[PDB]
This record gives sequence, structure tokens and C-alpha cells, in this order.
Amino acid sequence: SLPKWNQPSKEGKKITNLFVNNSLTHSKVEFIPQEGNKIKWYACGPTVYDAAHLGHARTYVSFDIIRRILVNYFKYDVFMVINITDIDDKIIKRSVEEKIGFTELARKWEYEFWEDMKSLNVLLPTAITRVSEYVGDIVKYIEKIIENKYAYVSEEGSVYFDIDEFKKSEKHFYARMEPLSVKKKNAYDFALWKSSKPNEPHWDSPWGKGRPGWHIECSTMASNILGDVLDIHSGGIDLRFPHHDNELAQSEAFFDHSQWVNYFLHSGHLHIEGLKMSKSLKNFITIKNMLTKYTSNQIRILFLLNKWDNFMNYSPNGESMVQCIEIDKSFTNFFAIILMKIKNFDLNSCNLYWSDADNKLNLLFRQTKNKIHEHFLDNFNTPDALLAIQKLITEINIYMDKEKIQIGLLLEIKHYINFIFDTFGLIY
Amino acid sequence: SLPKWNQPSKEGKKITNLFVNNSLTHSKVEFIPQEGNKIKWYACGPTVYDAAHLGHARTYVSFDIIRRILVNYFKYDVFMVINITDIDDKIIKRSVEEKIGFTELARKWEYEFWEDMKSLNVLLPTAITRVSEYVGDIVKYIEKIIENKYAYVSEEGSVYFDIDEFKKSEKHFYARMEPLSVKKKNAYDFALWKSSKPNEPHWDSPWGKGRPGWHIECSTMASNILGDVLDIHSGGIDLRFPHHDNELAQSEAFFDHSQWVNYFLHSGHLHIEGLKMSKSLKNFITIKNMLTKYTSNQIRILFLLNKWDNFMNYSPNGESMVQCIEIDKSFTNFFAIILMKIKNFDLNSCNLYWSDADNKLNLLFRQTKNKIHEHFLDNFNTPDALLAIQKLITEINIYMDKEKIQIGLLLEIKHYINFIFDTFGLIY
Ligand code: NA
Ligand code: NA
Ligand code: NA
Ligand code: NA
Ligand SMILES: [Zn+2]
Ligand SMILES: [Zn+2]
Repeated sequence: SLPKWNQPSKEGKKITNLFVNNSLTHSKVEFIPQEGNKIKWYACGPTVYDAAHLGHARTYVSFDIIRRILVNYFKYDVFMVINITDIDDKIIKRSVEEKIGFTELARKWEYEFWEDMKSLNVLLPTAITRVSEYVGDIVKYIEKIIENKYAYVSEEGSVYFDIDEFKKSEKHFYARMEPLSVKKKNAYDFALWKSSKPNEPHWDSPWGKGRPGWHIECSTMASNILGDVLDIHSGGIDLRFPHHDNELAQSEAFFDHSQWVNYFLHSGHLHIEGLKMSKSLKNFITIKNMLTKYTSNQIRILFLLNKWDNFMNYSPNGESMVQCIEIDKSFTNFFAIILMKIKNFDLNSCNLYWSDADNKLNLLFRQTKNKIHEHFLDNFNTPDALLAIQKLITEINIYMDKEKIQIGLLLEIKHYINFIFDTFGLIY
Repeated sequence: SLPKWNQPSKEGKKITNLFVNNSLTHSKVEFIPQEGNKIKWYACGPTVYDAAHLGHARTYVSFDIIRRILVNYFKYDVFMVINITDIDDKIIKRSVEEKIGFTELARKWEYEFWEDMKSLNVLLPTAITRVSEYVGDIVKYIEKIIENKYAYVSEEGSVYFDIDEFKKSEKHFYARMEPLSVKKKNAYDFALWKSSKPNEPHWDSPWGKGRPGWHIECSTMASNILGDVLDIHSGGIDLRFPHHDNELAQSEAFFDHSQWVNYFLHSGHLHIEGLKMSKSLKNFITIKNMLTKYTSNQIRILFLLNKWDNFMNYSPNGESMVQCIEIDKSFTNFFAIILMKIKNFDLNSCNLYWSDADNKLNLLFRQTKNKIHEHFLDNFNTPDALLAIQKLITEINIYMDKEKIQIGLLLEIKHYINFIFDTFGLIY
């Protein structure tokens, strides 16, 4: 009565001994690509009806950091997809209040979302999948699920996923990640196609005018780009059920297999004074507003200090940002000194004998590289990797102040720290 | 009667399946670190009495490329040492001609050597070991060899390595890499310490005023920094015997072990009209003169097009540089075009449906990454990796000209090309 998970076979794959917190196993398990060194990755994107806020920044900066670690640090080949939910009841309601068209509202706030991501040095995905551009593919996706007998059509023209039929199959389990969270045959059945009121935006289908259900959007778009097995699927933890568990059920029903996703990664949400930052509560800080108070580096350090899959509390009025500003200042001043010493070093007059002080710094340098390696393997532990960099910088600053300078050693140290800061998404 | 070679054990090491051309085995063998992902690497540097020329550029740019592949691409931890031979008969003779002082002449041309390396975007090594700063350590190194009974002192105050005594030992073999190339007990004995000629610069020693022999300099300095096992030792192929084979004998004698170096890499020399570029022949082109006609990128492309361990012929008067200029121009124009397409892309008015043209380009993109990976694993095959990049750029240009653009895909491809060009040492 418990869902089973199959670890990908290691033969022929890139093996880093990376471990990740997999919501499918509720445990840290070794990460193994489905093919070679390739990672097919789908991450749920925003619903675009208003300005993005610091909670959205936490989600996509956290996954940006993970992506940079996977690509820049481990040298996996990441094929990444992020969707835009530009059809949704919230977009419809806001469009009528503002008296603008639904498409015009969604495109404006999708544009501002990407501008905010770029301002935070978040990389764009390989593919951007908008629901409004994939409705035809969604209809075909639903037709296959019906043909596989896992969805039924109501009299009013809606289509519902048939939970009971899906569970019956030995190969299928419903709600793999949150089993206990569980016209219609059963109440738990969810809509793949919702019959549209004539005043709502709608699309033609074999079953009548309607709109896609929320969950089928992501199953369709991820399946069309990345296929029948995703290495990684990600989102905020609140999407784990019903949204993501329903995605798994739909995609298994479409492909008639047992494991559409190998690793499901859920980031923790940003809370402010204990409650999730959300437009509903009126506790939100837009990313643009945040960037008039703090820099991209400082905001990224905020998220580097909080493990990606843990809940974090943000204390406003600068309280949480005090530490980020101090860390940012120490990185700026370290780079200032080391860059100048490299530039002004004179090979004509120096002595380059490899001293004991040189050897000690070099030993700490190589040791720090191994510590950071273990931290990244440990489920992307950026808080301890950042601390390791701080400790190394403290010793480099002492060395630059007092000791005779090995120019090449300082240059190599500078390149390594730049490599880690590129992996973090910091720009100095 | 054949030297034996021991491959390092794979347990606990970083294993990339990289193969390198090892002069100790005269074959391509898998590269396995002695410890973890670490690479201790010593490369023979210049003798500094005159301007550096294009032959030197080939050696140190080739090793710079290999180092960048090892560090930036494969993520090995490389600890690299390059020496400066600033005591040598050539420096002594040139100093009497120039009358500016022996130390001062050597320091002048060492300074210009490093300036030329920087002009070619060649990274400084972790440690720079000048012979003049290590004479005391050289004397102690020779003392240990004598104490181990592998060197004797002549009446005139020179010290010679005792080949016959060294060979007798079961654990030792003399001239491991070129076995057939082979006061003194035997003619083949070589000097560790040279009694000082009158009027020449000299240093104190237990055996009298003198200068180090050439080979003992590199054994001493490499051993002092990197210890009793080097992962890599490198130099131009003409150094393989007697210089490098003698280095192995001296270092084995000092540590009384059987394998001082695991992988000995020898770069091919640059020839011009069939003869090695050399100050003696008067066929040389200085790096400075080369840089008044061509750029760092163009010169680096010249060397990327020639496998590092093969001989290359250089046709002067621009003939060889015609192809390098064409390639460099196409890279500059590619970046101009793609940056313009990215900057002019408007997320507000676009359609981002993942088209057949998008999928075709992405498939070629991932395929190109695997081709380049296999080229680097195949003994640092930069000529075919560069060709793979050129082919990819040809298809990206076609895609940018006609197809509707997936902005995220173009950015990701640009970042990969930036990564490969950082690995090559090209700057655009
Ligand atoms: Na079942
Ligand atoms: Na939930
Ligand atoms: Na022997
Ligand atoms: Na030779
Ligand atoms: Zn989703
Ligand atoms: Zn040498």
C-alpha cells in the first residue's frame, strides 16, 4: 500500500555521488541521470497577473543556484523548462477589474517577471512554455488519457481524471508524495478540462468550449518538451500536493508507465513574520521594491544562507539583510585587495621562494576546495559552502597583509573564488 | 630489461576516463590522480637570457590549454609549478657581452617572458621556482644523493651522478623514457655540481665554489614544492632525454623510490620550414613581433589547430595565420550577431512555442557537448573540439537568421560557447 521508487541504473551515467532530498522517497538519495550526464528538468513557473515578490525570488533564485551548481560546478548537461501560467482564474478576475484583456495582462506581468529574474541574475530556462500557446497540445493530451480509460467526460462538457480507475492498476499509485492528503464519480476526481462559461476566455475541444485544468497544463508542456521521463521536476513545497501529485498521475496515465519523474525537488517557501509571503495576506515585498533597498548580490546571499529545501523566515526592516550586507561587504573588500595586489605585483623585484607561509595558505586552499565539494554533494548545502569561503578569505586577507606574496597562488585563489561566486550567482 | 610503470589505483580518486599520451609508457593511458581529484604538475620553464619566441609560445600556450581543460572543464584541483632557469652557461656568456650584470640580465628577460605569457592570456603557475633562489636547497638535495651513494665528488670539486651504482639497484632503472639514447667513472655520468670557472658567477658548497648542474635544478625545485610523487611532469619533447630522464634518476635517488612521476607529457615543438624555431638557426619570430601583427586570440587559435603532442610546421609571412584570422573573425562576428539578437528580443510580443527548428538546434547542441567531451578525453584533442564549435556556430547563425528565436535556448548556447572559449583561453 506504499508507493515504490526505482533508482536509475548507474551504468553508463555520470556519477558524482551527489545526494538530493527527493520528495518521492522523502529522503536524501543519490542522484543518477536517466541518460549519460544529462538532466531533463521542469520547474513550475509563476501565474502572471501581478508583480513578482520576494517569495517568488526565493523559489527561482534557489533553483537558479541549484542549476548553476549542476552545470557550472558538476558539469551536468541541463535541459531546463519553466512554464508561464498565463491562463488562470486569477488572471481572468484581475483582467475584468482592470478592464484589460486577459492576454494583455498576462504578457505584461510575464515581462516584468523575467525582468525581475534577470535583475536577480537568474538564468532563463532552455524553453519557456506558456499555457496559452499549448492549448492544442493539452487537448490532445487529454484525448489520450481518455483513450487509456483514466478520464471521463461529464454531461456539461468537462473532463475529469478518474482516481479510482487509476489506483486500480498495479502499475499506478495516486498521490505518491502525499498519500495521506487525499457529475464526478468521486469527489477527489479533478478536472482536466473545465467547461467554460460563455463570458470566460475559452478554447474549442471535442468536449465543448472550455479551459484547461491547472494540473494538466504542466503535464502537457513538460511531456511535450522533455518526454516520458524527467530527471528533475521542481516547485515550491506547497505545490507537492495536489498539483504535483496530480501531474504524476496524469503523465503516468498518458504514457501508461509507473515513474514520470525520478527526482522531485521542493523548495521551502519564504515566510515573513511566520506567514508565507502572499498577495492575499498583504505582507509582500515586490522584487523591484527590494532592489531599491538592496543589491542583487545581497538578496542572493540571503537565499544562499538558507538551505533551499528548508522553510525560511524573513525579518523585514533590514533585520535579515544585516548579515547579507556584512558578507557582501567582506567579499567586495577581499576582491578589492586581491585584484589590486595581482595588478600591481612586480615580477622584476620580487622574491618567489615558496615559504612556509605560502605552503600553509596553499594547504588551507586545497582543503577548502574539498570541503565545498562535500557541501555541494550534501544536497546543495550552500550555507556551509558560503561559510567555508568566508573562513578562507579571512586567512587570505591576513596573508596578503603580512606575508611575501606568491603572485601565482593569489591568482589561482582568485580564480577559484570567482568560480564559486559564478556558481552562487554573485557578481563582483 | 624494460622499465616498468605503475598505474595509480582508482579507488578514492576522481575518474574521468581521460586518456593522455604518457612518455613513460609511450602510449595513451588513462589518467588517474595520485590522491583524490588533485594534480601535482611541474613544467620546465625557460632559460632567461633573450626574448621569447613563437616556439616558446607553443609550449606554454599548449600547457596553458591543457591546464584550463583540467581545471575549468574537468574540475581537477591543479597545483602547478614552472621554474625559471636563471643560472645557465648561456646567461653567463650573454652577461659578459651585455655588461649589465648577470642577475640583472636574467631578471630582465624573465620579466619579458612573463609579460609575453600574459599578453597571450597564459595563466601564471601556482608557484614560480627560480634556480637562483633555490641554490641552498639544491646543495642539500645533492648531499642526500651522495649520502645514498648515487653520486661521487671529483678532485676538482664537481659532483657527478653515478649511473652504474644507480642502475645496479633493482628498484631503479636509468633512462626510463629513452633507454636507447644512452674524472668521471663512466662517460654517461652527468654533473650535479660544477666547479666554478674563474670570473663566472658561483655559489658556495661543501665541495667548493660552483654552479648547479642543469638537471638537478629541476629535480630539486619540483621535489621541494610537490614532493615525492608528481602526477604530471611536462616539457618540450627534446627535453625527454637527457634532461627529464636524468630528472627521474636524480629524484628516485633522493627519495630512494621507483616512480617520481606518474605521467610525463611532452609537447611537440614548433618548426618553421621543417626546422625547430631556435635562436641558433636565425629563423625565429619573437612573441612581441608576432603580437604586432596578430592578436592573442589568433595566436591561440594557431595552437588549438595543432595537437599539443604533435610536431607542427609554421608557414611565415601570414600563410599559417590566414586560417586563424578567418576563425577569429567568425567568432567575433558570431558574438556580435547573437548579442544583438538577444538584446533586441522582446518577451512581450514573441511566441515561445517549442518548434521543430528549436528542437533540431537543441539536439545538435547537446550532441556537440558530447563530441567536445570525447575530444578532450582523447588526449586533449583541441583541433576537433574547435571544429565542433565552428560547426555549431554555423547552425546557430542559420537559426538566428530565419527561425523564430527561443531566447532562453540562444542564451544557454552562448553560455556554453563562452565556457569552451574560457577553456581555450580565447577572449571575445
Ligand atoms: Na495501484
Ligand atoms: Na500543498
Ligand atoms: Na636496475
Ligand atoms: Na632530446
Ligand atoms: Zn505546475
Ligand atoms: Zn627542467
